[PDB]
Amino acid sequence: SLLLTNHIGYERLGPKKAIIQTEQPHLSSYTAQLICATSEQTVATFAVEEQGKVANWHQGYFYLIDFSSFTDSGDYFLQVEDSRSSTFTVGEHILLNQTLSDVIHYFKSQRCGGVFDQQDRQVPVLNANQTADVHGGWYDASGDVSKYLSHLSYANYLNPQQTPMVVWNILKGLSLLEGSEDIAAFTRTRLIEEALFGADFLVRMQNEKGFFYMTVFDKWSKDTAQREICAYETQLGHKFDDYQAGFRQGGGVAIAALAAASRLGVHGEYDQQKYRNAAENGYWHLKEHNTQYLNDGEENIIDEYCALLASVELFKATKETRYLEESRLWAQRLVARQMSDEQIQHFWSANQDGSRPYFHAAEAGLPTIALCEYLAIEDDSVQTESVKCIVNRACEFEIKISNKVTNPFGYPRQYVKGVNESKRDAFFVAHNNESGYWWQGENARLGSLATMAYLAQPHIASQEIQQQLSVFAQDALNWIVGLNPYDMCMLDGHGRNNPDYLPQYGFFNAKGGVCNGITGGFEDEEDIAFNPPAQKDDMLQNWRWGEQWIPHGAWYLLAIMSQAQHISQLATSKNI
Amino acid sequence: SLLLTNHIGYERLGPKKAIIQTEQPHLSSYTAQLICATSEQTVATFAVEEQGKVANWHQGYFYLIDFSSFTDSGDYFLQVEDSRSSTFTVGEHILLNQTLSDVIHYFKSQRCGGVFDQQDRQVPVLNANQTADVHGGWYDASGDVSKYLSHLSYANYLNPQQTPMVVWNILKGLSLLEGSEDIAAFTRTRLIEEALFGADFLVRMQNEKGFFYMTVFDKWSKDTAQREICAYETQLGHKFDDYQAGFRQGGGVAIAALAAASRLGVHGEYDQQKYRNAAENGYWHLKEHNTQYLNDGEENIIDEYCALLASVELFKATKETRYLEESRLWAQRLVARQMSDEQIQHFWSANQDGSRPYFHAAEAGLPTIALCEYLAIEDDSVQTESVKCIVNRACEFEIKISNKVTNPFGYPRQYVKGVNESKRDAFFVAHNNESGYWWQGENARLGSLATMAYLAQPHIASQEIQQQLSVFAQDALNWIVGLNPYDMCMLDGHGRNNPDYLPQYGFFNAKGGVCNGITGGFEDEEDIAFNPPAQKDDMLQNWRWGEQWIPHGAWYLLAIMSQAQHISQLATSKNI
Repeated sequence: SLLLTNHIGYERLGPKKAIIQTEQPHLSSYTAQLICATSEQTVATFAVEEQGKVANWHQGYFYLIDFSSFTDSGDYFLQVEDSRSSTFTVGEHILLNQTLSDVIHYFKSQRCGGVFDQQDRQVPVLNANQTADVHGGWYDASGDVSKYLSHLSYANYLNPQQTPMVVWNILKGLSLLEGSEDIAAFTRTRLIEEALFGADFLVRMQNEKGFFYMTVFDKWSKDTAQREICAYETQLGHKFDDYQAGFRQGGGVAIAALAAASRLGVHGEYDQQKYRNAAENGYWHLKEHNTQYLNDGEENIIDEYCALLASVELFKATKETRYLEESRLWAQRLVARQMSDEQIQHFWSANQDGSRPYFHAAEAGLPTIALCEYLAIEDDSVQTESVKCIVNRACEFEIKISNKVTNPFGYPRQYVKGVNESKRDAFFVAHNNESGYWWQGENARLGSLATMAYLAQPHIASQEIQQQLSVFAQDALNWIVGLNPYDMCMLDGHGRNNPDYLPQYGFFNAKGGVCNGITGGFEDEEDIAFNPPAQKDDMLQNWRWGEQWIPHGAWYLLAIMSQAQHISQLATSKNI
Repeated sequence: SLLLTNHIGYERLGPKKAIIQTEQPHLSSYTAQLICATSEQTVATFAVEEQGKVANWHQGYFYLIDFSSFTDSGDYFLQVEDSRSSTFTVGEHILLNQTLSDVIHYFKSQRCGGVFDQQDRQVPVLNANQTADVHGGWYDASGDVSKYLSHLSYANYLNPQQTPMVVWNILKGLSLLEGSEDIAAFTRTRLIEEALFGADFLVRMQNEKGFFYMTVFDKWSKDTAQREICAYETQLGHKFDDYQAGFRQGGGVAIAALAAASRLGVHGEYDQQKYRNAAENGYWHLKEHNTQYLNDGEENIIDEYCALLASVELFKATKETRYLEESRLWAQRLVARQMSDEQIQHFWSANQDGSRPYFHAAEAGLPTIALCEYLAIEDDSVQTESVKCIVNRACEFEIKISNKVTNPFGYPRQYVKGVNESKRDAFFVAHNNESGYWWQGENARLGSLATMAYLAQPHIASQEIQQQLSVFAQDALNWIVGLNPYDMCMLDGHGRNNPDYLPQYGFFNAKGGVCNGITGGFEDEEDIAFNPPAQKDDMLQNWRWGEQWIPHGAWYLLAIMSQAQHISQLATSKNI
């Protein structure tokens, strides 16, 4: 019997949930006591609600305790009969205060250096008989010194935004807490530094033709001789020469990141003008050439939300009306990806007809964030309204697909499809997809969905739906930092049961970093897995759960800065 | 009632100690059970030995449990009647396996960057009407972005080896575990990278005249406008233009570090030849000019052990017999600092006559390490012997001064003297010294003493004294990672009760870093303190305990690599 909570803590004025997990079909007590950890006095009591089994999860029965109504600061634990939770804090900006600084140090620790960075001033561009200086940036994973704008391009619908997403997220977070006392001056300095570090690397990843390079890849060998600018395919990592980044292949966010970087009062190795020019050129190049870079030739949802971000940020920096038009273009095109069908109302589709739904292990909350970026730069009241409620429909879709089955954790559910299978709602991404191998923990996805939920809130009409989003987001954050079937905080250096990756080969997870996380089960996708016994030692498989990967950290970092902004915003409204 | 242990763990074949701390003058049970944490079965039982009060420490009564004889791997906790310890691991290379990687990431996270590093390519050299490019290196502390070879030069006997010590320690550790499978290949790569990063900075800190600059100082303002190459005095930080580093003022270790760096198969921004030349020139410059740079004019013990390191490393790299002569010179001069008196036999003296003993909050184990560096490069049997037993006498002095009063923790004790006070043995450094303000936690000192104890072991005759040193060293490591009156692991990100510095102003302690630590009490030096109530919020005082500082981490890192080498060495001897 486990009494699962957020290992770190809860917002004083926010949703507070705990889950009893046990094999008992019923309990002998249905009162929980919240006990002050210092004095050991019971400060409040709460009902325990039966939830039952979840899908085909092997952990047993789940019981909800809702302590949201408790609003006193301090350190506490929960207790029912058999079981006791670990000690959590209740207070303002708790995940911000406790965890942001360690995530920054995480990024700084993961910066490219030494024999890798030196080689990266002289990297072979595959089948081009030349060399590029692409030093800087971060290593991608705890087991990968390669540097990515994206990958999995050959699968078409899987493209994760990587290095530029890190840069965008920090800049976005910076702008959300700009002028607030939520973070300190030196924290701002440090975040600016980390953003500019990646910004300079994006500059270097741009060819003179205008396109950005997709990957600096080493075939996971850590051998500097094997570092080549390329694209790659399958799990075996066959290198090919289609290294030009499409909008969906890192290209779009690269533009957005550089554009956002250009608005700052200070700069990196390159100046604001250089960031701006690299952005503009990258954009119009892709306007011209995008479809030649995309493996299937067809632009999808990913192309559209990335391009939206690009064009929005470009408008903010240049103030040129043609970028507002580009934004209008990309918005309306993205809006058209929202479709209904037999099973679901108002989902996101990957392709044109809805035959393949959008589900993304890294950035599933990006469609709505991109649309909300547009709605902030759009000027007249009447133009916005067709998007304003497509936002509302998307938000409500997340909530409803997550309420469609038994879901005590509030794990954000999704509409998935395998190759040669029919569409289904699920907790986790489909294992049999267009990659032929690729699926992993979804901590970045959850960070993006939490971010989405916080950032869509000004554009939501109903106060009812707003507070459902506050629950939705907290649920996603709770999962990442311990409130999950595995009682595992996935942020390294905080809470407990931190997973390592492969320490026996010197691939250690780094303090402040977030690993992949929990998946659908390996044999049964309705089951749940984290290093399951049969795959745990299989080195071809064990990267899916325990390995860190920069999107996770970046998305978590944006999520907590988004959260902090939303919390500040509520307390601001309360005074007037 | 607390049952204090090492928060992380113990070597399977090593000293295993626990301490009950309570206000009870006697117990009701004097058997401890060691209980397997997984099964909760008692695996062995042990006697509890009364130790009593310690000095004037306010924590009460201490009881020893010695479980050294238990030699089975796994996770365990201790229990006696009232109290239960937290869960620790027993196994091979435990502090190495668990903590090294996080300390490296600590150093990488603390590298100079952004607005500070950019300014550091154009730093004002005080009263010199010019500018230096001294970019690179690490920030000194969690509340200080300044970069130091040393400081406190005006006090003469207090000079800590800082940035070059970091570089030396990593290189030393690298060489200790070279050819062993104790660390992984990628860990070696990462350590080499971190060493070379500081090596390049040392090159840049050398003037064309030959001397190294002492400090890049900002008056603790974090304002880049105030960054000036200088030296400084008092707590108020008055900047003066005596920035040339004497042997004792960072100069000597800088030479040693660069010399050691020059032996590596790979290099940083500068090559092996450039490291070597910078070392040679720095040395002979100080041979010529040292006494003009030292505030009092007189060379002391610190000058001699630093110079010894310099000349030894120079001999190893160049193979020139004149450096063996310099080593012989510095050795014999250092040996002469070992003096007896009324109170103590065979202490280390700071000045010539013994009127001021050597006690160092940062590097007290350096005299013996330096001598042991000499004994490894010296060729004929007869030359070494006068030093060989001066080593033995120094080791035995540490042990005996630490046994002179009640000392359950095995905290390394020292011979101290205040200004206008007579000499005394103590646990902690004297508060009223030649600085007029400066004293702090001694975690680096303990790391160096542990290192000393491990590295002096081949040069110790008696097997009896060797195993006392194994106890001595482990005692020092145990203190740093939780076995202390405060139940506080001082390595951030590990064990529990990690202290922060000043998070409300954005001065956060970083994962993988070691803070200052525990001191003598503020009003009573026979008492003990860590953020005591009266000074805790005093911002002029609270830096002494909770602030991180790079020597601590570097010395801890060398200590655990030294430990790992010693452990490997024992298991190697057992087969033959």
